[PDB]
Amino acid sequence: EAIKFLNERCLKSFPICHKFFLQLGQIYHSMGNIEMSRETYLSGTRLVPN
Repeated sequence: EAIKFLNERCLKSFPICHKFFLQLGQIYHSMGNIEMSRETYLSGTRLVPN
């Protein structure tokens, strides 16, 4: 759970990278919350198509 905040903050600011999104998704999967993970993935796609 302590990851998420950092991801929300630091990834958003400077890097804006795909790997981060993937990591987040993985984390979500690990702790159930599938819908949330899906949403995150979608967001990532929207932001970084390639």
